[PDB]
Amino acid sequence: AKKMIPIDDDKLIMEFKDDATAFDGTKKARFKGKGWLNAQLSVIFFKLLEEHGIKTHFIGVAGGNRLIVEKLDMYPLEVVVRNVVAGSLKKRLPLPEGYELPEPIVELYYKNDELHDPMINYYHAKVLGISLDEIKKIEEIALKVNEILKDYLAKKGIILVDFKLEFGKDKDIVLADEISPDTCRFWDAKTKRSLDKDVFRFDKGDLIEAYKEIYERITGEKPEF
Amino acid sequence: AKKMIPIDDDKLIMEFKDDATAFDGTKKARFKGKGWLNAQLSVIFFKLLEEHGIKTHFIGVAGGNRLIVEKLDMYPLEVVVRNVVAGSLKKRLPLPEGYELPEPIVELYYKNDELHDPMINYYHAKVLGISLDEIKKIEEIALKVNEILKDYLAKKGIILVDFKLEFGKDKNGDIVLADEISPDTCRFWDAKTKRSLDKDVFRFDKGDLIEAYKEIYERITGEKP
Amino acid sequence: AKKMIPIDDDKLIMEFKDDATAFDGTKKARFKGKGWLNAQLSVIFFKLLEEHGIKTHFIGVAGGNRLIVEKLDMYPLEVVVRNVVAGSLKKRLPLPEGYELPEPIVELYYKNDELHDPMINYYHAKVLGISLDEIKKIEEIALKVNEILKDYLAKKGIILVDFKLEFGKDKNGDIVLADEISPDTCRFWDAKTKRSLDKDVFRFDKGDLIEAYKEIYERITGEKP
Amino acid sequence: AKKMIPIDDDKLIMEFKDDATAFDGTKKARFKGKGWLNAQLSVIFFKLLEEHGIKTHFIGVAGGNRLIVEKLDMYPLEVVVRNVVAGSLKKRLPLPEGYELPEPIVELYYKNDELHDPMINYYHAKVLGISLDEIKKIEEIALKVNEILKDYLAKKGIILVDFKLEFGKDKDIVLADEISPDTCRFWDAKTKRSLDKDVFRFDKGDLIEAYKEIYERITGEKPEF
Amino acid sequence: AKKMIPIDDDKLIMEFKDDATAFDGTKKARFKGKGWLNAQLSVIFFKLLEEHGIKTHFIGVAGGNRLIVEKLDMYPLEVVVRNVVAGSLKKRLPLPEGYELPEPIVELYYKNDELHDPMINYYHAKVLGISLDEIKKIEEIALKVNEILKDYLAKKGIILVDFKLEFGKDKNGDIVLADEISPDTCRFWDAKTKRSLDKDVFRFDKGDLIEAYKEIYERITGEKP
Amino acid sequence: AKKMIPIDDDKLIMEFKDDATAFDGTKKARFKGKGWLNAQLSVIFFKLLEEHGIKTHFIGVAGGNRLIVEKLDMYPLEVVVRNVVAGSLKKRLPLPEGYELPEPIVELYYKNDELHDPMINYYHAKVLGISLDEIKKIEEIALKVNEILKDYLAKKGIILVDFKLEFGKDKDIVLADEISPDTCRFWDAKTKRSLDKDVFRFDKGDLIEAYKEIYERITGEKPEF
Repeated sequence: AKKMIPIDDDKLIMEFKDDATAFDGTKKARFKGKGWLNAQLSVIFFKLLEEHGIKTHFIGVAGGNRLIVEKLDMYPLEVVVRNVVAGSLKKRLPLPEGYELPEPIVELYYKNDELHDPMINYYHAKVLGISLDEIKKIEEIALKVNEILKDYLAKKGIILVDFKLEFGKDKDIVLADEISPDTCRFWDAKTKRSLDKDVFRFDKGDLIEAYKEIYERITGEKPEF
Repeated sequence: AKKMIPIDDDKLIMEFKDDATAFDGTKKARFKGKGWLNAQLSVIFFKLLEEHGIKTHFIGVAGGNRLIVEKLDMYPLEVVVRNVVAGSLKKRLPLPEGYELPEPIVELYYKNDELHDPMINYYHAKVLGISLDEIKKIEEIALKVNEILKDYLAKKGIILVDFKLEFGKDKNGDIVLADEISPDTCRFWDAKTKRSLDKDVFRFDKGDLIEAYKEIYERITGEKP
Repeated sequence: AKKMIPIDDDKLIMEFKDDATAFDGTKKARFKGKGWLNAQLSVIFFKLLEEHGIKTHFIGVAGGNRLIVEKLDMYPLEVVVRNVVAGSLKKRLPLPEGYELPEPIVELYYKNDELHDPMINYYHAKVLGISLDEIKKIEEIALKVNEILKDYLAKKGIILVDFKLEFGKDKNGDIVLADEISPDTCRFWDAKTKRSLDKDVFRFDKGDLIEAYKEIYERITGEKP
Repeated sequence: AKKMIPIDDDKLIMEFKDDATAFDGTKKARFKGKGWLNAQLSVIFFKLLEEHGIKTHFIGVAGGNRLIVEKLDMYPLEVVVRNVVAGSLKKRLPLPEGYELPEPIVELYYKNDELHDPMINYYHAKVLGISLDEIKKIEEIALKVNEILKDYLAKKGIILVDFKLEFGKDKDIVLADEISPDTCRFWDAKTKRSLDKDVFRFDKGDLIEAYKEIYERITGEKPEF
Repeated sequence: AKKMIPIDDDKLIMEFKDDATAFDGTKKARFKGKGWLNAQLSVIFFKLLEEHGIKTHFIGVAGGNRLIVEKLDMYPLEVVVRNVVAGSLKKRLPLPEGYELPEPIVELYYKNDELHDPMINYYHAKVLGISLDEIKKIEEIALKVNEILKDYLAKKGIILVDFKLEFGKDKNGDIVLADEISPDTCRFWDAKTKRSLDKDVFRFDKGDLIEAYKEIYERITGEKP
Repeated sequence: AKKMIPIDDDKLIMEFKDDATAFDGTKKARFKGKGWLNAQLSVIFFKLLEEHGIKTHFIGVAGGNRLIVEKLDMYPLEVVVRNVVAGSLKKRLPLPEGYELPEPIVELYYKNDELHDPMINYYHAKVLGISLDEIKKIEEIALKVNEILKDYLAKKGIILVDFKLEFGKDKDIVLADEISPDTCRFWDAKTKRSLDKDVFRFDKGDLIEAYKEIYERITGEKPEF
């Protein structure tokens, strides 16, 4: 759903596609507009966070579905922040779906398609080369990012249930990858319906529909091109 | 394989049985002698650790397969310490079986038969009620225990690959090591051959269980049971 | 605007009045309903915070304008938390009115009518008897309280610009939030218009006080008093 | 009373004048010798501190009233250390003039003529770009400097009541500006009369008189040229 | 030179004698007045420190050469604080006699006549039962005491070169300064001449002991005994 | 027993000799093979530690008795780690020879032939220019190194009683000098006889004999050339 195209040593282009993928490829479809929407929600989000002094890889926009992003020495981590009990958190804690966590939970995953992204802790993280200090900073950034996204979305009747972040090191630790309904769980505050990729993962409705809603609610206008 | 029989408010009897169980009960057998051997290896281990000022629940022996143990407010934790890459750690790190970790790894499992003992971090731990301070103390005790057991077994040509501890709180608020310490709950490999001298022998039918446990016992005490 | 009536050693009555005071008494008026509204917004706030395990002095309600509150060893502090640049923070930082702070600011005031509540730091705090540990805890509680109030009001289109807390010590030695939490002690702005819905309306004659406080109440409870 | 004349990228000349200024310019005079005395007490002080491994901007002397000083990236801070209750500390704490503080007090001021140097804390300091770590180091240096100046002056019957410091960053945090009866409060130990700029601020005697005394008591000789 | 006479469980009498001892008893003499002077300088010092909230064992005076002191669980420590290079510190650092240390040095000695008071570190300290926390507190008290004694003596032209403290635990668990504080246990030099006004005068026959101690007393109290 | 021959700015040759020295030169002999054995046990040890990510000065082997070693800014420290009570530790603690320490002890010595390597603490260490942070890292490395050497030697029936380390700073803190029976105390686990330089220091047997034993027990082959 994303392709990374190198420019030079400092920067590259991140290209958002219309291809949507679930369950390791076994489920696939294409949604006209998804790429544009995802790139654009990413820009909105990265700029919002950068307003609060969050350092992000975002440099500029290169057309509707392409971002220009600074080049990074990437951590082999997928970091998940959770405000509301959903998905695999059910398999880990005795709490029903939708339960509001008293504090956000940070989970670390070793980014590794083959091991199917296994959860690790600080000891595994060290083995993979990430120091305790880096870890602590990564978690602190994530929770700072969690607070800004959650408060921002909540004012617009959107629940940030959870989301995934990636990070890398500039030549300082830097937030990377994307921030889109591909990588977050959003629920309508009133209804609790998904407005994210879960709609496609579990055929609970129209995907392009739900993503346009996010876009509409944030910008206050329908999606163009 | 263990039955807890209450006595009063301060203490209880832990009774080691000959029934052996794997894979949630779908694999079962009985090994004459296993109970006695497990109780006795536990006494040896608890007393050795208590020599180094490790607080344990062990009070005394009540016949060959029963231990008298102090009654605790138990942590809903299974704590795993790992010196050598084996088992599920292969699913978590890109490392072959038998690889010697540069430092020991500590993992936390939410003790819950239903969720099949899922792995948790400090954030999940708090949700379940365990403060960061208790966690830190639990991990430090576990690593202290890991060092005493590992050094001791290695002098006798035994590798402490990994092992599982449980803990509870006594009525001063002190954190206390509990459950058992036996070839049911540790991974021991012969140093020369790398064969298992633990429950793995029963789990995977790689030989005679009673045989491997007698070996542990023989190598430790120096006496053939 | 508040009168403290002692009951016994553990508890007292806090009574909210209709008398409103500004600029050390040189400006005064009476607003029919103000007392009832302030008592009631305080109950709402204390109970909301107590839902998140914030320890407060609130025990129960004793009629429309009286609260039953637990008796404390009070800190000679007024603690101010700030999300948005307003008031005297303009005199302290080169920032326009309405500027959104990237993080909340905590200020400490020595509670003393004579010195007209001067600002102090940790060093002054110690001189007055408050240890560095207590200070740290006070600021952490205040920031926790700031986050719960801010998120809650913002869902209802209300900006928590700033607010003042007081604290005291109960008879376990636990630090306890006290005084009141009302449009007398917070700065609330309508999110869309930025008008004041607090005492600033009375301080600077920018409208109808009873009107703005009823608004807070209406938006929160959803019921017109 | 000081003029900064640039040389190059690494260094500059600090020139001490005879012009004395109080209350933002509204009070002014000229004192023949003041510039010379101030430069010379600065040298004495900077060299004394540099004896104890305090890093200072002082490089050399360039004539009687000119110092050669290393160029710095300056903190927008005026940092005040206080041993004895005097001046505006009276407006902040319920203590009489002359009271000996049980510990020195450090106060931070935002250096800003327009806001008339307002007091800030660690949160304001961050907003202005100064990290908590820098702050902590700045305070630690100040208190180290406070101890050396206080002990040194006390042996010569002089009380270091308080004083102001400025700091900057070399290309390490470095003590800067000046250290003179313009920037410290000195009291005669026996009499409690001022031997500093307070003499000029409040017309309590002859300024050039009091400064010569400091010089005389320190060096053990009258002032030349 | 001191005899401890038990009274009861809370308190005892410390009695200062005229017998003076050096080099493990191989050098001995008697100085009429020494006991009285040592008891009295100790009272002065303990009361001065107790003015700054230093907890000491001093309860009251019981005649000219006896002190009433609170009974303690004593640390097997002699703790030495050093401002100026003298004695055995010459054997440890490449520094001439009289060199002024940039910071005070704290040394720990295992109090044991047999091993002739060997120097230990934190690791030896633990072996002997003293936790790292107690050690840290002991050193912080010692450095606080060092600063109060040093400043006080220096105003009177006396250099606190070094001195030895002992400590014990009272029955709240609070750490308490004990033994004595006298020219037997400190090194004092006249500021101008650098001659000794302490036991060094007796140790090395460099003058009249009773003479130097009377000097300390005279300079402090201002009264000739 | 070692000669340092410079190559260039990054590296040098460490040459192991057959000359053995004790008691500052007053005792000397030559042992054919000692140099070879010492170089070779050093290589074994440095490579073993470097397997665990311990940074060492070892670069390569240059013939049987010469090591190629990276050039360092050396700490003026001899750091001693002790597992078992022996030598001068007897003069510092009331414990018999051979007593197993409950935790390893780290001692610091100022490397200085003239002062005959005196013990220092953290305060002396600072005076000599070593910061508290460096010290803490040096001790942590030493204890990590202590654990790897001790466990490794214990499996082969050898007790690591104590040993000395030196460290320096690359252009990171780096383990340096040598690791040989010249710089460690080894005891046979069964007999408690020395297998180190103590054999030569106190004429308790054949030196070349004991060192060959270490070599034999480690490699599993007799010594060649």
